[PDB]
Amino acid sequence: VQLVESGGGLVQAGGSLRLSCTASGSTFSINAIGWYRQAPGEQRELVVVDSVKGRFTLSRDNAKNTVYLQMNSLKPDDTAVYYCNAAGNRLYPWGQGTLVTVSSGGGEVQLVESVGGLVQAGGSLRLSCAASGRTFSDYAVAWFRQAPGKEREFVAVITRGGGSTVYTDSVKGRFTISRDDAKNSVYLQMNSLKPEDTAVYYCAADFMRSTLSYRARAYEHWGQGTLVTVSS
Repeated sequence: VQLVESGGGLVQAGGSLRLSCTASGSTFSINAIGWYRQAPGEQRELVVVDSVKGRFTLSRDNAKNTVYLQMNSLKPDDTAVYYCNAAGNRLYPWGQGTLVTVSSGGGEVQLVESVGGLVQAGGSLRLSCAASGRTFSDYAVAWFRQAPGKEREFVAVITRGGGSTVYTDSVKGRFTISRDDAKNSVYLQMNSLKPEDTAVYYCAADFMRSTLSYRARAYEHWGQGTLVTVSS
């Protein structure tokens, strides 16, 4: 038996994914299969349209020996490595799995992020963020990001007046945060892009003067999210 799971990705909360599983090989591989979910830093558990969800749907295409999990109204809780196997029958050999990462911002002003991009490693890229409802001068503005199969992390922040900037260690040489209060925006210049930089980036703002915080929980205002993809 050669199980292969497919079709995972990095998506936003509220979004949707369809996972597929092709049972193959030189033995029977009966198609009464199910899905298993291993949350990062925990052991595999089972999920099946069964486990307390009006949101997932198990479905089949016998012609293909494929099983399908349609996932709607995704929550950050559904982040995990996803695997098909028996769930009667038992214990086929597990396949590599497929990774599912459901990104989410923390937490008036309406922050809007520029589009981001698909860019090759060691390239550059420039994110921009703009408050639409209000004067952004007054706000401390941070960037957070959420990469595949990781926790949401602090990237960078700039204070009102721009005289204080702080970067997470993994970025110190590469990204620069800055602002043009005249254009009502903040910018993240991203240099020497690397696989680790692929994530959903989030702009976030808070009114200060207070101590300069690096927790998402400290920031009332949050962009929708913008996707950065580094290839090579």
